[PDB]
Amino acid sequence: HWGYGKHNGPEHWHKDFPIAKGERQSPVDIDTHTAKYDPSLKPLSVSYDQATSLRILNNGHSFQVTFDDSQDKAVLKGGPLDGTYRLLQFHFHWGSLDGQGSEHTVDKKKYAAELHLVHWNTKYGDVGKAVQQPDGLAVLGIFLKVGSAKPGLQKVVDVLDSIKTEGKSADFTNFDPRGLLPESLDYWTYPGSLTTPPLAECVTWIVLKEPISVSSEQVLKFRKLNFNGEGEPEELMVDNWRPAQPLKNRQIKASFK
Ligand SMILES: C[C@@]12CCC[C@H]1[C@@H]1CC=C3C[C@@H](OS(N)(=O)=O)CC[C@]3(C)[C@H]1CC2
Ligand SMILES: [Zn+2]
Repeated sequence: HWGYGKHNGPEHWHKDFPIAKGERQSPVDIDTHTAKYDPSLKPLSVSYDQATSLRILNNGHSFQVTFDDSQDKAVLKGGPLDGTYRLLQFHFHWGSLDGQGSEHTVDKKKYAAELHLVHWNTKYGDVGKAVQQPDGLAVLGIFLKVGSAKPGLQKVVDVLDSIKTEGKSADFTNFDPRGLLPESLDYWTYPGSLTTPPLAECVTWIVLKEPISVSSEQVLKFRKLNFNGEGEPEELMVDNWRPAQPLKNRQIKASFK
């Protein structure tokens, strides 16, 4: 029922998911001058060498690449985190045009897209239990700007024609998510939420300062995806981003000066 349209979009979500108006909702605007450098924050540890991608899926709100999370093969640790978080999936948010698409903003700047790598805390055993905990999930967010192509993204772009409509999936083995990361792991962090229903307040957000560049041809392929199923009136999967929510009583911390 929920989506990104006039009648079912973000301004409507609170009716089915009242936590939409909660105290720690995501995304937020990152005010770079107000974020506090925290010299106590550790470097982020990203261990993706043994990642096992399984499937690529059009879920009617995004596309996602799913990983084997039945063992500690692709894990996030350190940074603001206590313990070990397993990579479950990555997905994107993007715009109809390059001047919007990101969920987080930086001094009100919107990027063309935002990559989310979703991880869950192994101490809760499964992602369904982790989403019920305030420290259940860690989402690594990476901004996309349009310029030079990202070679590590092309394997993803080239299969999107095979998952055009909602629920369509394909084999997507041997994909290396290290090819989507920028040089720097400098980050901002704050306590927040899932940015789609059920909007659970279970996420430690880690948003990298350095964007990756993708080409216009790569993001154009995102914009050919459809929100609709098969045989239903064609609606381009574009503008699948929630806007910035109130920061309320939260501090954004920077890992860098
Ligand atoms: C399947 C599930 C119930 C148990 C685990 C839940 C997952 C956990 C994480 C996310 C990531 C979120 O996107 S975002 N933008 O916040 O990273 C979209 C929603 C989704 C897929 C939940 C949907 C409902
Ligand atoms: Zn997301």
